Amino acid sequence: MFTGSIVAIVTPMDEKGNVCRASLKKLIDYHVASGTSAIVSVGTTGESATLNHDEHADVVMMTLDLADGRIPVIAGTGANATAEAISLTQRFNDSGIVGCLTVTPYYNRPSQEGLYQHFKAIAEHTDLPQILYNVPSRTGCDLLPETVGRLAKVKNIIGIKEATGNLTRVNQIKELVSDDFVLLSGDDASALDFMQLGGHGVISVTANVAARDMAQMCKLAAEGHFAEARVINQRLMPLHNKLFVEPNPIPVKWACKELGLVATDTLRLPMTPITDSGRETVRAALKHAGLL
Amino acid sequence: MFTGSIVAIVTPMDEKGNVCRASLKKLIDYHVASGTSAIVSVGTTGESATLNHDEHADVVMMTLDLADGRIPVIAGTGANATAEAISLTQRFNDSGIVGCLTVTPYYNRPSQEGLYQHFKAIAEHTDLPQILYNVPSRTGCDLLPETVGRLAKVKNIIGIKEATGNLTRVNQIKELVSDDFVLLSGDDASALDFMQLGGHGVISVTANVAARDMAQMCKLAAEGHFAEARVINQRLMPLHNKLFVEPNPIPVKWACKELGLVATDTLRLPMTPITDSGRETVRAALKHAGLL
Amino acid sequence: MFTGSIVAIVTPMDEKGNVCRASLKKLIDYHVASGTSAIVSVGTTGESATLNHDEHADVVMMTLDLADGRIPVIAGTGANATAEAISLTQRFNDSGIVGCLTVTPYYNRPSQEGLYQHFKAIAEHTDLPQILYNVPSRTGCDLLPETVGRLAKVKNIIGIKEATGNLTRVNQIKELVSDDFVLLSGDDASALDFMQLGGHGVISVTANVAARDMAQMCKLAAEGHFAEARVINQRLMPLHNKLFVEPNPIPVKWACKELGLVATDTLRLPMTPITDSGRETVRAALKHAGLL
Amino acid sequence: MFTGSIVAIVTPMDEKGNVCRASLKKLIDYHVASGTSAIVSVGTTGESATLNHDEHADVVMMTLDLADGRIPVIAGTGANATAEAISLTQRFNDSGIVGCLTVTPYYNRPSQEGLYQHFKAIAEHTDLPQILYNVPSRTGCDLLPETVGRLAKVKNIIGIKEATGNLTRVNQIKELVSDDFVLLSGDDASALDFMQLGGHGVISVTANVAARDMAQMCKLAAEGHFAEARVINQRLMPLHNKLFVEPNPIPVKWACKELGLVATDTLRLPMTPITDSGRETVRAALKHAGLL
Ligand SMILES: [Cl-]
Ligand SMILES: [Cl-]
Ligand SMILES: [Cl-]
Ligand SMILES: [Cl-]
Ligand SMILES: [K+]
Ligand SMILES: [K+]
Ligand SMILES: [K+]
Ligand SMILES: [K+]
Repeated sequence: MFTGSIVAIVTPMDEKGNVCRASLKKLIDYHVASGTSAIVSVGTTGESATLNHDEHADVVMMTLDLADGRIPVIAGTGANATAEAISLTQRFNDSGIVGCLTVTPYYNRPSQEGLYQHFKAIAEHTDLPQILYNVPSRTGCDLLPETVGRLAKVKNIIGIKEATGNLTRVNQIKELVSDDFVLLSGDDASALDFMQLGGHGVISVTANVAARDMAQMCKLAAEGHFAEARVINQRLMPLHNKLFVEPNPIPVKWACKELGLVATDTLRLPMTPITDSGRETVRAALKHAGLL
Repeated sequence: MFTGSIVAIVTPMDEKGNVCRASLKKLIDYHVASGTSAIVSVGTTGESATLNHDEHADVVMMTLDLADGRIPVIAGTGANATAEAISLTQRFNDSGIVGCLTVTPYYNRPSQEGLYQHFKAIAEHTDLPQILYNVPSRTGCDLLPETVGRLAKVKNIIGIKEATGNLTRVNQIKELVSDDFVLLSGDDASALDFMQLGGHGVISVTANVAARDMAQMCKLAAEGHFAEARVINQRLMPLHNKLFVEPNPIPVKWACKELGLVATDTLRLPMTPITDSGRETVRAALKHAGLL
Repeated sequence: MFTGSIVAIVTPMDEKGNVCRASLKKLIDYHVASGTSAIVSVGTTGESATLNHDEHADVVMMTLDLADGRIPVIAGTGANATAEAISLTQRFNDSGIVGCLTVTPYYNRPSQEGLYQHFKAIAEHTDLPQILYNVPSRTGCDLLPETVGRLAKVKNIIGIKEATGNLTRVNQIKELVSDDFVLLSGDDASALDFMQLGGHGVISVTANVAARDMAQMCKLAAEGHFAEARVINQRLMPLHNKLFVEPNPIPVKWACKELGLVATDTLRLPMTPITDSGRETVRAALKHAGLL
Repeated sequence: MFTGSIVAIVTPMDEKGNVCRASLKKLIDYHVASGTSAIVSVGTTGESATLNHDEHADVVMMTLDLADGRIPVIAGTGANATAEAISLTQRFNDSGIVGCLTVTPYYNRPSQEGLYQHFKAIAEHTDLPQILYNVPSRTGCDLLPETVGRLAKVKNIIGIKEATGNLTRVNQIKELVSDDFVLLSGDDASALDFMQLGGHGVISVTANVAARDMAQMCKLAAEGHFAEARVINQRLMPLHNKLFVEPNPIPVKWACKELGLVATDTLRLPMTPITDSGRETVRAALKHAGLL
């Protein structure tokens, strides 16, 4: 729902760069079988950047259909113009998605006041639960804990994807928000740490190819079995890192193809095909995880 | 014109956030009279982020119409999806613009190879001159001199707006490109330095309100009269800094409103109104520049 | 010993800038009464930088005497020349100190191999237990986990003071070292987090003025009572931050004087007296902690 | 001489790590013949870090003796304790050195006010010219232009070695100081740029092995012949970079040994011998410079 291992799912494409429905179906069955808690549809790893809003919606709706109620679906709804964020969100109103993942505006570098006004207006135009998303390395913008606390007072703003990799944020935010506000890691390599500090789960790239291990790792973590969870983490750590050897989702799409989870590893420009060195790097990491 | 003082022009809005033609006319007249070399239309300072492509196109066409041939117009054409950059570029084919200013894809953090393919594909599908645009603080990625060198070999790719503020970039780029490739500062505070090291001009925010001083400073710099230019630069430096006291273009729109150049300082969310503290800072900088 | 709240104790000085024995005695009695686990003598907060090695040794020996076996004493032994680090360490051989805190060489920015050779030679010239100390913001040098793992294989290298504030180091180092290798925070503001991740204690500036709260906080943490510990942490957090409002130990020495723990707040150049604004800032933080 | 090419000279050692007089003589003769403007003795590249003050003094006196009046000598006199900087400075009173190069206190991270008091006290207690030295990557602190301006009003404080590599500093400083205050690069890779913006010379590592080319480059720069200088700079750029492939002065000592300028490339710990990979990198850079 908004806890445990949530997959930031690739948008599998055919060689023309359009969504491949057979491959998407395969992935969703895989996550259902693997115990993945929920799917984020057309977020960062889903190539929101290169899909238009029509194409984006189509993929979300298709993911919802294919999930067929077996697994919750969260739509990516980020936009750097507030009007566009509202319009995108409105597409999914009364759709069946259980919530939205909405990133700080990118490029235009708003103030903390701008962020507040952005997310508040968005939340006001929907009944859907909103998960905030902070990823300064991609946006040029850093949603600080104090502002998270402001926004957590809005009824349908109910969690955050914290992708800074700065573990001090977990308790800075937690102390400012209510106990049911959800704290999700957006950084695979630090996600178990994030959970040990009081985080509730992760929105994961790694889970695309190691869904069963990730679900188990998060379950152990939630049970306070951190040492057991670390064993899994150590097995996956090469993948947490090397899935970013080239820009995400170049590595993870290749990985999915190699594992036979998708038909092709095709991306849209300006993402380009994985290099030979990248292939070998990712293959090694998959081997280390025992997936190959 | 791709040398000298080039204004990164505001998109003046009425209170509803729609383009104010009368204000835009006033600004264009001001720049024609003040010796500005060219206008960048719907660039960063022009709120490209919050105008849709159709609104974007309208503002460029209006700017051309109002310019009435008296000052060259460069269109902002950046997009983080290569297909979308190409598509936007096509709207301006035979429009009368003299070239395009195209930013590195934002948010998705492409590799240098991806940047190369991005910009190459765009240049391929137009006859218009292309000015590359590097601004890592906004985008999350950094177009490096090596790649600029590769791209400069494309007939159509004629220069760069270098907005890092990292002055070593000037001669790293210059040595990799031909003598006609144009090097333009995208950082007002370091732009005179940038010119002194070999740069050809500036795509300027400060020029929105200090057009004549900017024009003279850039001509003096082009003539090698750096001490003379620097005296002007010193009176402008508070403005170069404090126009970013709050996110651009909030301070510069307020300044234009205060001088009577535009009718309102309205922006679109996630930009919010200037704070009182911001007004005082900006006002003092206007006064140091001799503008109030 | 090497667990719980370890104070990075100020070197209290008279108005001439020499160690004040009465004030030192008062502090040591205070830490004995407060339940502080151990004292680091002439570390960072002890002004190792401005004491010569004779003066440094004198303070260590005086601290040892005054402690009179009631509380363990760790000597600061850092030097950026390996020969000097050995010579300093040798002063304390068979002294009564229970171990040494030895920082990465500062200024000369050694390789990971240089760090390895530095700490290994030092450890080879003593039977004293060695605590490594990483504080890149002061040294220009970052001792990475992998190198920590190398050095942990040396018999008398038994722990690390990790002052990066980067919480990911806790588990990166822990997985590479044996279960009795000690992990101590060197960053008050993140120290409870550091302990929640598996750290064993903190070498603390805050403990100079809030020794009882710090000892209790670390005890709760060690017992797994993290929520109770956080309550104390929140009470101290203003102090964790504001004790660095001006360069350490300017704030904490003023604080000690204000609390009547020391006779004067005198420092050696280039440390200078606390500013009026700094006073008011620290006073507020002490009030928030309920110490004033 | 405080303009032109100033060499940051190595302290050549025998295998025991003691100063090699015969090697030092050879280096000084080389610099006299090659047109170097002056020698910095026991600066950063001279292993000030690992020589004690008495060894430090000996090397300066030997350098003066060997120079025999044929080239000016500046002594490195930095210390992180103000009393110790003054004390070291006194050793060189009436020695024959032409001035001192004094770094911002390292490790203890003083305030700007502390820097001001530090440098003011030092200048006060000598008649020797003082050159301030800013290198935040080594020290943990940053002497800002405002404070440089304050200090430049001291009769005795005559210039700065600016080693940030941040080229905006040149004119920020220049506008705050008199026209006779000397601005010297401390970053070989950006030194020609630094000179082109108004700098007067460079305190150079590269000059240890490319003395004549460095001398000519700096004279051309001083005459405003930047294109001519830049051609030399381009052949030297691999060296400007790869002399820092491993910590300075490891690469430059190896290079001096390879050219036969010094008898051994021995250093003192925590500096360690060059790696094989480092040798190959440095050798290629020597060959690109035409030196092998
Ligand atoms: Cl996502
Ligand atoms: Cl622009
Ligand atoms: Cl300490
Ligand atoms: Cl030097
Ligand atoms: K809420
Ligand atoms: K071209
Ligand atoms: K050990
Ligand atoms: K002076």
